[PDB]
Amino acid sequence: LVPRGSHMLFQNVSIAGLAHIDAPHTLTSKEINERLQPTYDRLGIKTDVLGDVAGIHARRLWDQDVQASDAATQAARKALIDANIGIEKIGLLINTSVSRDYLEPSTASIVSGNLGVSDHCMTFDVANACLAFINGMDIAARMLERGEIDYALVVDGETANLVYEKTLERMTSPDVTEEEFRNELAALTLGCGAAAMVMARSELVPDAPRYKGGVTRSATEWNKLTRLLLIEGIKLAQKTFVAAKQVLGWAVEELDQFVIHQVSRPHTAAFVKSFGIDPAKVMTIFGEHGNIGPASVPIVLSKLKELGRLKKGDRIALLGIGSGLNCSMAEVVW
Amino acid sequence: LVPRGSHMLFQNVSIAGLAHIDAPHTLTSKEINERLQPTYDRLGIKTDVLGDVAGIHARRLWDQDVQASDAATQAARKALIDANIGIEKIGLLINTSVSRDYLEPSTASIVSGNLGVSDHCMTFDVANACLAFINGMDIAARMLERGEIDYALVVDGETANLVYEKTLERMTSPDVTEEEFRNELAALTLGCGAAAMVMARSELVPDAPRYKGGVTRSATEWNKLTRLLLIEGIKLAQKTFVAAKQVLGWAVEELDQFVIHQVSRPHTAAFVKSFGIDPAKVMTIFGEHGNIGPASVPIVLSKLKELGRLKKGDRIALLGIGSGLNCSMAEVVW
Ligand SMILES: C/C=C/C/C=C/CCC(=O)[C@@H](O)CC(N)=O
Ligand SMILES: C/C=C/C/C=C/CCC(=O)[C@@H](O)CC(N)=O
Ligand SMILES: [Mn+2]
Ligand SMILES: [Mn+2]
Repeated sequence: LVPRGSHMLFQNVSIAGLAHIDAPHTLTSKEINERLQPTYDRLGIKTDVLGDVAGIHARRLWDQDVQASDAATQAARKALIDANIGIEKIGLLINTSVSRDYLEPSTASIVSGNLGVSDHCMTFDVANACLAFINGMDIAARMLERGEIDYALVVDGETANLVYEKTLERMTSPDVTEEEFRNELAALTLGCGAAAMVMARSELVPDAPRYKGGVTRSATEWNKLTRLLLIEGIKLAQKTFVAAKQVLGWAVEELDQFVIHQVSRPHTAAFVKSFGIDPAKVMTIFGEHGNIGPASVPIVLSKLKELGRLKKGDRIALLGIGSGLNCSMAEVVW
Repeated sequence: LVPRGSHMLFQNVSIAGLAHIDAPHTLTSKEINERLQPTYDRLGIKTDVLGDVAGIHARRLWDQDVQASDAATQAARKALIDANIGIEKIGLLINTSVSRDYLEPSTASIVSGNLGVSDHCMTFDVANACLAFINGMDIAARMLERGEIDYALVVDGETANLVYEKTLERMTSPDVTEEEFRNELAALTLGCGAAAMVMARSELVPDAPRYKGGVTRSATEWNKLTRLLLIEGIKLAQKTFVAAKQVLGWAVEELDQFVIHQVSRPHTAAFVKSFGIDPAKVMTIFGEHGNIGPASVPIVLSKLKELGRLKKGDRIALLGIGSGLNCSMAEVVW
């Protein structure tokens, strides 16, 4: 009768499989700058904003015209192998990417057709900027917990190639203003990649990492959003941490790894300092892969898994601040 | 221990409030044809495909540059009044529209900011062509059933004005082929409008209509999709009806109303005939409002409610075939 924080946590949801795809092509910020240099000089800007300010040394792009659905499919095939299960077991496939093949059908339906899902497989896309993979995990978890399905795929493929192409053209225009030039620099922090996760009912996969679920707080009063954005983002993260304390029992010092969505080196620095987080517990791929949107979190988690340092029982915080503004925080126990 | 179909149905989820917005501006197919006539003649086509074939006599457009979020917000304000609750009670807001303000943030976050949701309100968009409102209802229902939230908004605003503007220009081009002309005619079956629903835990709203949930089947092998589309759509609907029998206990003759997504008059005729459905139990707004995408179903349900014929206990089938292909069928008991 009496609510407790722990009551809303998932007790029977696990991560059966996890995979990521690294986009193959390294575009260094050094190479990008060589092309921007004339516009940098002309504008009188001495600042290597990419390398020294945003803190990105390289990002990965696709070599070919990869669609979001292609990248998500490739990650999903790899995640199924990691879980050692066939596609026929999948009862739900959710796509969470910002990148999108078409207006219709859903990117999820395209990935599902590529994989050969059965006619029982439910599919749809969830869109929520950089936080959507966590949303997708939670939506799948609720179906798993209820027993409506036994296995789910959550997938996310991102492609920035076209954004880079268009952006580099506008920024090297003879009539580009320093303002426009600045406003467009931010696209050059984006990167390509993909991730997929197979979630399952725990009884089917004893000893797999457990997904506990988590919390969300919002500040939709700031859906218009500068230094103001960082300030409001941090304030929202503060209230979300309170919610995490109340539901997950989180105390910063008791978490073993923080898998954090990253916007830039300085944004991450400010977040980490604000909450007293130990930098050594924050794996970052931003410097060499850039910001892969909602795929960033599961790609980092996947990279942590394959590095083999995680121990059974490790408490892993998944979190990010997304446009909205929204903030989500969730826990995996390895 | 032993699964039964009824086990996955929601026992504690109700519809507290429901509203729709009719777009104000009537664009008749007569008026549209007057503009197409020269291209019709030039092409030698005697067929009034819109009125006599698709069976659309008019569609509604917005009078001004209405964004999806504006239309959804207007419907949501109306649905809150119908439920007699303030926005502060809402713990989740899902947007399900095809129409989209921006790439980011979510349309849901924009609507939520407009309405003044609290910081506890979770928000995201679900995209699944014409079936997404049903998906959103189900996602909200699972949170309500678990007790994670007490009230949810599911919203959907659609705008086709720009599609109409661009389409009418391409179809009246001196060099337009009969093929292209045909391929583009289909956009002229779309209409504008909005709908919103407040869902709630049943104990908070005794005597409100109950949402039981439903089933989905897919045929993602046909995600590429002609007469073939109608054929495959019907085959998928047949398998979904079997699932509905197995879960909801559906027999066609025992349902009181069918609220069906509509693609065209003949598509609807073929569907209704295939399943032996009584036309008198199928409210249609397509002839005067066209196809409002994923808002079509809740708009028709809302219009049924305000007409006041529904009786406590009436069994209402919600269904549609969406691109994917997907098919979803769900039940409301009034
Ligand atoms: C730590 C402060 C963070 C400020 C938030 C910035 C928004 C970030 C982005 O624009 C993308 O990286 C992801 C997103 N908005 O969902
Ligand atoms: C009865 C047969 C139906 C064929 C299906 C056609 C697809 C319909 C549409 O294209 C939109 O109206 C909605 C949608 N595709 O989700
Ligand atoms: Mn290369
Ligand atoms: Mn008018």
